[PDB]
Amino acid sequence: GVESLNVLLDNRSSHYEEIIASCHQGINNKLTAHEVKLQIEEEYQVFRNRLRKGEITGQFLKVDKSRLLNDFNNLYVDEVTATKDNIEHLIYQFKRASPILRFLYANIGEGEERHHTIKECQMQYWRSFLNKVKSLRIRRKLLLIFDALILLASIHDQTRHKCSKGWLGSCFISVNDRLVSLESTKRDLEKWVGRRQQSERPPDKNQILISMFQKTILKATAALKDVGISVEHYKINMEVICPDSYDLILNFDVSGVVPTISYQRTEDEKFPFIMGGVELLESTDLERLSSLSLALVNSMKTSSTCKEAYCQEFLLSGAEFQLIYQKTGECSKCYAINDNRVGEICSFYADPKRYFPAIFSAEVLQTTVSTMISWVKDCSELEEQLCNINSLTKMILVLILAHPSKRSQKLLQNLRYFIMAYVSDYHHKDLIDKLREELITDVEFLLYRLVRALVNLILSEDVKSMMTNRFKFILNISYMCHFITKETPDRLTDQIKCFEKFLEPKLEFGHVSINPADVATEEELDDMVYNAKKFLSKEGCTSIKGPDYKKPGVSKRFLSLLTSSFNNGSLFKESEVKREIKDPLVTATALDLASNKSVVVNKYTDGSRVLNYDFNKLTALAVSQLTEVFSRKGKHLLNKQDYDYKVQQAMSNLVLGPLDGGASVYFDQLKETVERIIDQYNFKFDMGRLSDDVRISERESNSEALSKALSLTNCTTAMLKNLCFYSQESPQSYSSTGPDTGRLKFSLSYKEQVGGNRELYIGDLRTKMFTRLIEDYFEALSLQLSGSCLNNEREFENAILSMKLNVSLAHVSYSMDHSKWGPMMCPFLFLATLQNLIFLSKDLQADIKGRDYLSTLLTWHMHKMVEIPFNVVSAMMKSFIKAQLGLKKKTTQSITEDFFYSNFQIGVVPSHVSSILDMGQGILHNTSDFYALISERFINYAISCICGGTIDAYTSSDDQISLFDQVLTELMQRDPEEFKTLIEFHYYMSDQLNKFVSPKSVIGRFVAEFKSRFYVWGDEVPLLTKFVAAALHNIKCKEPHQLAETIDTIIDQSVANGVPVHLCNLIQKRTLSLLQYARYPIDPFLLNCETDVRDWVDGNRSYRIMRQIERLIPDACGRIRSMLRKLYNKLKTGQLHEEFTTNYLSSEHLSSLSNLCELLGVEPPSESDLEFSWLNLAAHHPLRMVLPTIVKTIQNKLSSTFTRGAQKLLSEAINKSSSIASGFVGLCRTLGSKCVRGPNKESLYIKSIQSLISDIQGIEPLIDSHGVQYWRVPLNIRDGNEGVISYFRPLLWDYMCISLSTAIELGAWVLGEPKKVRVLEFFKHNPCDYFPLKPAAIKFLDLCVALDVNCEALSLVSHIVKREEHYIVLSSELRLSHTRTH
Ligand SMILES: [Mg+2]
Ligand SMILES: [Zn+2]
Repeated sequence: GVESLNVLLDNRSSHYEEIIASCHQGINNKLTAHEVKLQIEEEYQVFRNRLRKGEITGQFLKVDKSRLLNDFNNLYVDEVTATKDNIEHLIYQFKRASPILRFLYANIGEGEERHHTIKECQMQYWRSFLNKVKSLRIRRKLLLIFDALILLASIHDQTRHKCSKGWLGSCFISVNDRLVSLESTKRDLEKWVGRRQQSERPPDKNQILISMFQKTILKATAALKDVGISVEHYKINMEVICPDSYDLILNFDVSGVVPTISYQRTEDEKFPFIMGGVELLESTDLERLSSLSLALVNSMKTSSTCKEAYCQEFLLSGAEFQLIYQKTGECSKCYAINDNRVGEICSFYADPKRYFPAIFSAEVLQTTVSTMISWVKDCSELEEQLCNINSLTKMILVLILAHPSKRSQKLLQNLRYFIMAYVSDYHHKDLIDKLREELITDVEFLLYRLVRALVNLILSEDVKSMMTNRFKFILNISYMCHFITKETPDRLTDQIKCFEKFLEPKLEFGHVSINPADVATEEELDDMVYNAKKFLSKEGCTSIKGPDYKKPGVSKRFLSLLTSSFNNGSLFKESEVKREIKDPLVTATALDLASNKSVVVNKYTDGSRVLNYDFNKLTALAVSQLTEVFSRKGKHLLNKQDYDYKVQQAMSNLVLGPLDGGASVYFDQLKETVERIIDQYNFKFDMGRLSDDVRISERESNSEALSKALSLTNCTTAMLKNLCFYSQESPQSYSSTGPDTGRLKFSLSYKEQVGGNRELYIGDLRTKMFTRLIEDYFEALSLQLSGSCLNNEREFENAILSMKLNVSLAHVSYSMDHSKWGPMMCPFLFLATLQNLIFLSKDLQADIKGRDYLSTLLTWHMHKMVEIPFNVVSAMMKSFIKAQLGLKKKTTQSITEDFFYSNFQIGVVPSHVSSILDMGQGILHNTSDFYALISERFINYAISCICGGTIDAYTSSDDQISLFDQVLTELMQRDPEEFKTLIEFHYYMSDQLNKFVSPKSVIGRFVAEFKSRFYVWGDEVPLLTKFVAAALHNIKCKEPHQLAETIDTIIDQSVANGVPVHLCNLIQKRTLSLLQYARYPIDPFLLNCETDVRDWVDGNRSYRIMRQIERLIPDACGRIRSMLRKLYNKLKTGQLHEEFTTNYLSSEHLSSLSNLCELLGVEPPSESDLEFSWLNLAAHHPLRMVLPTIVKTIQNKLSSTFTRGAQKLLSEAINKSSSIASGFVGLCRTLGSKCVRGPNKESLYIKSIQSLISDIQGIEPLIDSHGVQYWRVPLNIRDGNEGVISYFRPLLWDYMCISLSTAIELGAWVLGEPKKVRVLEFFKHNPCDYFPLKPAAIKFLDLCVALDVNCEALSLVSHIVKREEHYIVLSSELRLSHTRTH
């Protein structure tokens, strides 16, 4: 599917050949393998001679540790002036930085009063009951009758044991976590009952209240009994309605501290309690932080619904505090902390999200800090000052967790580059200027001081004993950056930076074409030709001035040298000379485009498509938005006599209509546009219509776009060609710019990355099909050769082996990195390189045809159009319109803003941007990889033919590791002035080919780093912090059986790198505790929290559940565990194979199990062993997460090769249907609403099933220590009551079938005997030692296929369609493991 372009009518008259002539004029790609050496030698000679005198700059220095340390110490001396800070002062001032940090260390607490808090009175029960009633459907009447009952309950329960919990001053929380007063409600009730009494005018003032209360109670009970849930299980005392109720309310008195939140800075400088009394050694502050973070996260449940107040209670070591806020939704707001004994402890302005990683993780952090400290305790010279390290690490962790910012991420992230350059031999001089950020708040400077004090302590100039544990310590500290987030604080603020990045390098080159208009103008062609000519006019090392680094452009001489060298077979190894280069022209599916991405749809008002924005509508929208944002803010904080208010009021009086020494002309001419707009169509028109009209290219999802495109064809195959060249809407002829359907179009977006933010170009569908052809072509042609690791898997292992071998012999390594790889490449370079290669085959015609098709495709991509986001245009228009008659801000005028202004004050406004110096970021990956491979091979060959050494390369897109040989390493130690100039020539000659080296490169003899894989001599570097941070906040709003396997895979992957097993057990326990908060009945299938090391390296997922089940009921699986051995012995040989498949697989379960046990001459299981059962919800239909799967997956994988099957799959995917904390809130809310499917048709609850089980007095629950519920039921109740026993499932049958399947899928050591060995002696061990290990590696196939459908609790075949190769584990964790005989 490469030569299908011959179906269209060619039209390539005049524009096409000029570019070819420009790119093929002076490229002498015919040199031999003997002339290039002369040019290379002469270039080397002239470069060295010019460098010796000093007309060229080096950009490479020799490492000196003292200067590096001093420069790091003196890195921020403009606001933080100091020389050395004492640890005691840092500790003293750390506990008093911010209210959040001051609250976690105060001396708070109270005896028996805190013991009463372990009890719940008759006040919260009524609150929960009324919340449940209000959840269903049954207006001030309801609120009054609902918040009076809880008041009555509190009054009743305040005269029995003298306790008042759930109060604040004179306020009480009633229904929606609200805060309501006392007197106002009393008088409202009095007036409402007075109106009732007036309407009734024998009845008394105490009878109407009880009558209405009982009228509501019966309706509530009927409503709860209608669905199927009981009412008497809530434990509510109905006697709270006293006979004398009306007079009870009106004679109540109470006294307390009146609460009030603050909004300024000077109101939080008064602290009631002691400012600090907690030591860092214990884990007291972590529990408080966890509770506060949970309270903050829970603050998003509130719906829309004096004025308002919302509250959330939380306990702390007996005490009870309340977090109060005054605005709903999910965004930045004001929070205050209150108590009932004092008032307004503190107040802050935190954000509800970005607070997930600390919810129930209070012992994982302590353990990881302990295991990080345990890495350096064996240093003789670092014995005295050991507690300071622990304290500093604790402060760093607590500070990063308590104040999640974005500029604190870039500070801990850059320490890795410094520590990599510390143990190296050479480094770029522009390295210090790269480790510098812009800090604003007073907290980040404290973090910088803390990390500086820690680095100056760990890396002093008098300790050289280990020199390996400190490296791991610093590198793992630098990886705490992953603990915060990967989201973005704002949206508009981070959308202008991307546009400025996109437009910055394209303006200096002086080539910015704004509006192509889809019919190219003569000036556009002339400018494109001139820029193409200019792009190939780079000179260097042979001129009057010399080279000019860091500029876009390519030299003709080096391009000719590269092409000639490639065409002579001089860049090939000894294995490629045994064959001939193949052309993939003659040697795919379209459903791939249905992936989980986005797409853009066009819009036509006529035969043509709109491409330009309107001017008057944009002005009207800008004025409307300014008035909208003004109406509230400028009405309060603007002086009436001020000019700004006087002019903004006039501006507001232009659209709504409910001293001019400034811009009189502008204000006089702006009236007409608004008047015409309002005449042409509480505003005076429709905002929605205007917003829809101004938008030109709305977005749309991916699946339905493909479905609607496919639903108008007549081909019975799902191929790429059938959707593009054959349709009712297909191009007829194609021209120089593009097909008659129009030129290509893209749109801009940003990714979500830790640190910076990458670009993203998202195109339409036609471009999506067009790109894949070139993508696949270049991918195959690069796969022909060896050297690329972008998609390969084995060469990555080969590179790892090479790195290990190089490090083992102390050879020199070079870790590289290229900058601006995306926004400064060009498709013209690819076209010019393609037009000079010789894919030698004995067929000229096919080569010419393929080259022509590739050339025209590259030309099509050369004339692409790029869209400008709507929000950026709106913001720029607001800035222009406001700062033309007003004087509001006018602070900074960036060079990227005058570009909008100059075009604004000419008439039409910018719509698109087109140019030549931009390559699609993440679009043409394979072409760039292939070019990089060729260029690196040529550079290595040149360096080889200059000096007497050889160099390797493992380039992958933009990354590189280079491994020098022995000769270069020996040369580096005896002639530094030669090695340095060789490096200089390498840098210059790499720059000459449009490849720029970043200042973060390393030339080291101690560590190698390729794709974030550090290697040293002997030891290994486990990124424990990265894995822990990734595993912490990695849950979504899925069904609770997919999260278990999602976390299990992550833990299995992380175990194989060096993480101990106790951390994994704690993480799994935290996950189970998080699930328990949602009140989900745990089954013995989710997770196992007692795994040893053999359960991760030898056993698979199915073995851990087997081990967990083997512990719940012992002495009952032993009988089965020998019948299974006999069955395996008689089945592997081929004895029976008949009745087990049909007479024992599809029948009654218990009877068949007993018969199977009896048949093999083995004692049948005891009668009191089949009584064990477990509850399995959704045993009939799957749960409703939104408000046989094996055969269906096989169908979706095979029948989707045609049109109808693919369409059905797309329809089902469409009919399937923000944050991480929002996902948790959604999971908590959804799991508990209905989440139940009935037998025939209905929706039920979870509480109803529990009530039904509690009703029958024959079922007994059993709980494990961590908590896994499993039931015991008698055989006599096996049937007769089938209403609820349907959901239960037996235990021994599933255990047997899963054990048999696991024995089939692995060896036979599983059915041995578990004899946990622990009689081994003791040893003072070291936490730094590792041992590589390997895994434990027809009728059986269809046997497993048939067995898969019966025991439907897991999906074993799902895990098949990766498998880890080697496992690296400690030595002390490898001994104490279970052992089993064959
Ligand atoms: Mg790298
Ligand atoms: Zn009480």
